[PDB]
Amino acid sequence: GSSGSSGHERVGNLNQPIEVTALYSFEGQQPGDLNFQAGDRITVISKTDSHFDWWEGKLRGQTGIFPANYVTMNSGPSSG
Repeated sequence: GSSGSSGHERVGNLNQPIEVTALYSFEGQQPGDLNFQAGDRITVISKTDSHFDWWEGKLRGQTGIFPANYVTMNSGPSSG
């Protein structure tokens, strides 16, 4: 419960996370990674402006890092 030194004071405004669909299955070799399967939607909480990099999302009430190349950005009608 009790905390020491923590906060969210950093550049970048995130009013809401992003939703991505795992294009392929993945198995986090480390405990800090994330475990998902082709189709499982991952809640992107902290990602970068690069597709060739690992992002941080949330799945099945979990959190970990994973390659963005294993997911895709799915959004509704941009014009409609």
